[PDB]
Amino acid sequence: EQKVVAGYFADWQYANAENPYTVKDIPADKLTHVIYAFLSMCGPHTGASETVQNLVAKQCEGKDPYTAIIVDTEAALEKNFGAVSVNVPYKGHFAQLAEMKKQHPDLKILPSFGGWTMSEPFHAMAKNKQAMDQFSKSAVELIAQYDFFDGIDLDWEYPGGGGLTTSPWNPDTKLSDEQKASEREAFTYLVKTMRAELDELTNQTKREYELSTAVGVGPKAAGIDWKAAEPYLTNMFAMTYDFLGGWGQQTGHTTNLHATERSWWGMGADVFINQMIELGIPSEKLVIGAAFYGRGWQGTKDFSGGLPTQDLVSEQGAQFGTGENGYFMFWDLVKNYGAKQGYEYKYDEQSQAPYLWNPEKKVFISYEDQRSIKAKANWAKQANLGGIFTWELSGDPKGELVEVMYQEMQK
Repeated sequence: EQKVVAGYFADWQYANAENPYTVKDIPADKLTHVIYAFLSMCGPHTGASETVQNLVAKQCEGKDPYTAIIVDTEAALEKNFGAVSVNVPYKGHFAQLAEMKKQHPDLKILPSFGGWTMSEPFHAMAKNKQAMDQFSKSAVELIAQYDFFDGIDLDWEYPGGGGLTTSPWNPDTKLSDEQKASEREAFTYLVKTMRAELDELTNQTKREYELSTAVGVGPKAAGIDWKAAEPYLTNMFAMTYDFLGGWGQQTGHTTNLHATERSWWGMGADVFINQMIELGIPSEKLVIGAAFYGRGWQGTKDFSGGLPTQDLVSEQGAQFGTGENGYFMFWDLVKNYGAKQGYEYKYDEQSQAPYLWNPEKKVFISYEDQRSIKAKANWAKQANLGGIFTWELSGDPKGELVEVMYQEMQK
């Protein structure tokens, strides 16, 4: 009767000049799961950066189409993050993950395949049963070789479109009804086949392996036949964030626990979780999403510091941020977007969500803190969910937000 407390680890953040974060910074004693982001497959990545396309090209020399691959092998296998006690033929993050598994044997560690920029190849793989067979077999062989891993996480964004190369708001990337139907059935086949390959591994090693997936909110969830797919799956990581952002003038909560009459389009984590349950995802498998960042706008109109409303708009997304514009890691908000910098902290009790208003500058920031995380964890318990997870760990290097997740979720 222990709940999930999972944290996403981005493989690229060690090279962030302002906020280097590595495996040795993970608060491993306070998590049940670490999810390593991201791996991929030998398939098209035309929508990704040129860097990524070349990395995919290097790993896939010699390999069958749709073979499961490590993409950033420098980060995963070569970078020396320090000596470790385990004797492994590689360095990188993976040597550190092996050491972390040694020192924390009850922790589970999963690789995540896909993510925003590397979902594209799934749409190609899905056209062909043999391609799906190759991905499944090779993904399992990959974790058999890197045997600190405890299963596979899928982050295909998304069957039926709504992703980077599959937007429904552009005629020539919007998917047909026929492709939608095709991908619906492929998702089921994929999870069935992966589950069978993991079962074979179990018969050899006598260990248990998990197979899990990210689930998009609203329509992004409905491209999947959950009644057919759920029996093969361990957890569904509900992506209950990025509800609003710098891509639109619509200003408000990014990751609010509760919908209210003041929500844009009736949005809230609760409403989206309840829809997922209605679609056939058992509540006990679902894991509610928390964010260790926020999003912000400038030139907020018709606003004086009150509660955020269902009509609130700004001139545009903030032309500033922690890295690229419009998003703010939690540590950056604490340090630079506080009282001393002209920002008043405010808490929306009905929504259970914090925000920051700077009345002089007219800047509005929505984010996530100790209080909203505690509220999410408590609501997850009351709603009979599996647990809580965070995107992403490096947003709070103090490990305090994870502390709240763990304490509240396991009480």
